[PDB]
Amino acid sequence: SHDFWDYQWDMKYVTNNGESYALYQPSKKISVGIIDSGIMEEHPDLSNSLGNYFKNLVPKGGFDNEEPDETGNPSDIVDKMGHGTEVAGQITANGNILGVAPGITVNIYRVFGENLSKSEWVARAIRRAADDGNKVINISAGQYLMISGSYDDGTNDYQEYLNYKSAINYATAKGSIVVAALGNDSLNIQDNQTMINFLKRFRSIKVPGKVVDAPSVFEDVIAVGGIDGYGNISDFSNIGADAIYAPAGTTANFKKYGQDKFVSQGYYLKDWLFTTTNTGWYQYVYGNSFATPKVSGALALVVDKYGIKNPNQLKRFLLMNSPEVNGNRVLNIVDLLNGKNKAANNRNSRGAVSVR
Repeated sequence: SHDFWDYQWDMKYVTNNGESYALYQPSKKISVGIIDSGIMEEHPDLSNSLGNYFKNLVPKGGFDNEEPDETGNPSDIVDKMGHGTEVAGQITANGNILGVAPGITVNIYRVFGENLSKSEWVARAIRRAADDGNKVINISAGQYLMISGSYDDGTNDYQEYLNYKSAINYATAKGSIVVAALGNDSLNIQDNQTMINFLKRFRSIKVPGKVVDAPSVFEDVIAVGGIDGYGNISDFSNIGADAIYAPAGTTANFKKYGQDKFVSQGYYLKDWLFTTTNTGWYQYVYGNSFATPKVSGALALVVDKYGIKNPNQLKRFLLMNSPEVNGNRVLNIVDLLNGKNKAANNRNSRGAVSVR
């Protein structure tokens, strides 16, 4: 039935080795809107999960006209990268691998072509996903914004921040919750000097100001970081005191041993996670982009099971029913379902949204 379940250490971790699946089966009324690189609709583990709502938000020419292949056709949600298909599998795969919520409806909002994205596109996608009735919206992508102080040009990134804020407020008004990946840069988001030092590698800063990891920073958003198979924060994961963590894997052994040994000695089997990709088959991946959908799918199960209509109530419920490992709240779907407690230009250039 599920040939590759045994490879899914990360799914076993959050489901109590499959226990959660038997506890609840979602209706067709709930969906997750996936704001990402699109999807391979014909993937055998995913095709039966596809909902009826979708939109391509990538403009003609893609990221600042570097992508002549991007047409701007609003119906073109094909995944050219793999990332969106990999994220989707974590939510809803129902076949050779299992997502957290197998077969739950997913609707697809494409904001990447083959490289980078823009907050303008992501904000439009958030609004569209909310308008289409997706009560949970997954954003496995982000960017750092310096929202005070100034770059050499005298400005900062506050306008982009405000544009996200408006979109998120709108989603909230519509009754949707947004779940977003923390970055994979090993940054404690509360340590501003360290974030400034990071930005100085990629930007020209004149007067340092407050740096945020957006859109995960917003109070109403559920920020998701990564743990490895030991339950420790992933080496690559940013750290947020108000985040929840779920399995994202680790690059610690890759970095120590190098690619040849990483592969030949099988480190990837436990260090990286096995998911659906746009070949029609599978790939090992890592990153907070793959923790985020575990939380999104779990939240969608809760929304459906308990008929939770208030997103404010929903976040409170999640945090109260997520156990602590080493001082960090981690996703546990059995606990959540049981609900014991009732409620040069670069990837980090200004304006560049990147996958996590």
